Amino acid sequence: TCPFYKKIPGTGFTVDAFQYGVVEGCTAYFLTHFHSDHYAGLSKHFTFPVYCSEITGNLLKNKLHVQEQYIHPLPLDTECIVNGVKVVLLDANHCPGAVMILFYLPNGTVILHTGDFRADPSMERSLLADQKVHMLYLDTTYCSPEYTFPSQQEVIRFAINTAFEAVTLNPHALVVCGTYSIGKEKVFLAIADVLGSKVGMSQEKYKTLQCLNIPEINSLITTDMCSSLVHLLPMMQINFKGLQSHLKKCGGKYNQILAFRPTGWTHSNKFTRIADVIPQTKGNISIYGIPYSEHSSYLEMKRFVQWLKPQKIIPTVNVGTWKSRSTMEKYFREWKLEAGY
Ligand code: NI
Repeated sequence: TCPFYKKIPGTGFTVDAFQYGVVEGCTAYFLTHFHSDHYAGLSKHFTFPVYCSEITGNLLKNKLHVQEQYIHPLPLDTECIVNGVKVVLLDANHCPGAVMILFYLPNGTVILHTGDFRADPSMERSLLADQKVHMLYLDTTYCSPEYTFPSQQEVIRFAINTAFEAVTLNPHALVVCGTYSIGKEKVFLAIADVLGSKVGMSQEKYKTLQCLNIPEINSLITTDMCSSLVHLLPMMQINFKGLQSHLKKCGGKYNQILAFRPTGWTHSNKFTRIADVIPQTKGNISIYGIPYSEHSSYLEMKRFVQWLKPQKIIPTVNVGTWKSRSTMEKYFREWKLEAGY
């Protein structure tokens, strides 16, 4: 059954609630973004209204075959009325098409649901600046001070400089990037751009990227693996065995692989700066784990919530253990005492 933190009180609405069958009393289902833990359950057989961004709606239609008559895309930054209730979609700074949802309840209560997000000061000058928020349904993925990582721009600078140096030293090196979902496209796009290549990938991944409104994509991506020296592979193949096997398939065009595995946070963040990151190497294969996150660091999260000053916080991540819930609640009270709300 649908958990309480997916239900918006005072409405008929749910958020990211497709894996529970028909939800009792739900008249409209919102989807914040196209990640499988959130869309799980959607198909051609779904016959209730789904509200989402334009990009998420293109993905629903083409990848899951949801019928067009049930897809209700909404423009961003625009007040819309859904089943009698004013809503706004805002950019979440997560993966392509990902949104936060502002609900203006009939009784005067204002609710923000972040979906998954990477908090940023730029959000302090969106339509959030203009009213009070009573309830915040918060992506608490990295809600503890140990979770530190660099800016996405510093991680991309490292990746571009590493790839450009390796291929300039050896024009016969191949670059490989791992993926398993949408998001983190800057990693493979910025490396291809510095090297003067397109990114080569499977037909299924190409189809997924063509759903995304990224300008000049016919320009950066391809299914012709032979024409490309940046290849995208499933994340499970980014290991010495899978990479050795890929290099055989390339028919003697290449004699070295440099690979990237974008992860979120890992514990080597506690000890090493991005500048000082080194690979794992076996023979002519080197693998870099790079901390490219599409979720808030602790500090970014704390800044956003201290600016917003909500009256009540509802965590949507790490809710399954008493120790996780108690730790998160202790941090929310510190933040509130420090900032004075
Ligand atoms: Ni996500």
